[PDB]
Amino acid sequence: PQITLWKRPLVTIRIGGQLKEALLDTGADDTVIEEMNLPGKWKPKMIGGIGGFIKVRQYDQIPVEIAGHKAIGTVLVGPTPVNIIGRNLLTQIGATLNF
Amino acid sequence: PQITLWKRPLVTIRIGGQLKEALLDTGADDTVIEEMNLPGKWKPKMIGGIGGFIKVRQYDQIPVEIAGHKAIGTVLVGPTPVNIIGRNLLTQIGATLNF
Ligand SMILES: CCC(=O)N[C@H](C(=O)N[C@@H](Cc1ccc(O)cc1)[C@H](O)CN[C@H]1Cc2ccc(cc2)OCCCNC(=O)[C@H]([C@@H](C)CC)NC1=O)C(C)C
Repeated sequence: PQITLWKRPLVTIRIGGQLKEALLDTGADDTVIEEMNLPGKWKPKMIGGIGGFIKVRQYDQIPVEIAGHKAIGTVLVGPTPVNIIGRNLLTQIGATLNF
Repeated sequence: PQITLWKRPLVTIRIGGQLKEALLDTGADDTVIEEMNLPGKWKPKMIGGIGGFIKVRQYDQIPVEIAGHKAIGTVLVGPTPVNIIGRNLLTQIGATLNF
């Protein structure tokens, strides 16, 4: 899909067998998902953004379906205002910026 | 051009007669430039991201050239670790996400 940026690039994703809305964020190194139960072990981690640093749970090798496209990587779960798909998963689905 | 997301999508922009490196951010509603003495009237405002909110100065109709592409719009100036080109300006240069 070719997505324009007139509106926030929000798409539906499936993670942990559940559907969620997520922002395709090219300015994000990592993928940060709102607090939820994800099967598997997790390690505590700190990531920074605008405003500062927050504490997140780091889940590795998690399968995530982005608009029907598969990706398996690291997902950080924490207190985020919106579900964010970062470059770590965007590169897996072959996402590019064009202009 | 086509920009892959293997590394952060950093490009050269021209603002206030200066050349800066900025991040193409589809997850940003606004454009945020690192602290600089831009002339003109401004309006105080608060923008939020991952770790919280930061106070910034809102400058309207600021000319900003992005990778040789001309644009003009609202620019926020404040304590940011990196220059962020948001959707407000990305749409003007015809930028899209493709996968
Ligand atoms: C440092 C590693 C890194 O890349 N961190 C990421 C990050 O915050 N990236 C921001 C840019 C940045 C890069 C390197 C660095 O060292 C510090 C900051 C990027 O700007 C985040 N993109 C969005 C995400 C978001 C979207 C909506 C939100 C909150 C967050 O609430 C809606 C409210 C509206 N907020 C926004 O539109 C902001 C603008 C203002 C940021 C400039 N957007 C972002 O922060 C997080 C998301 C893993």
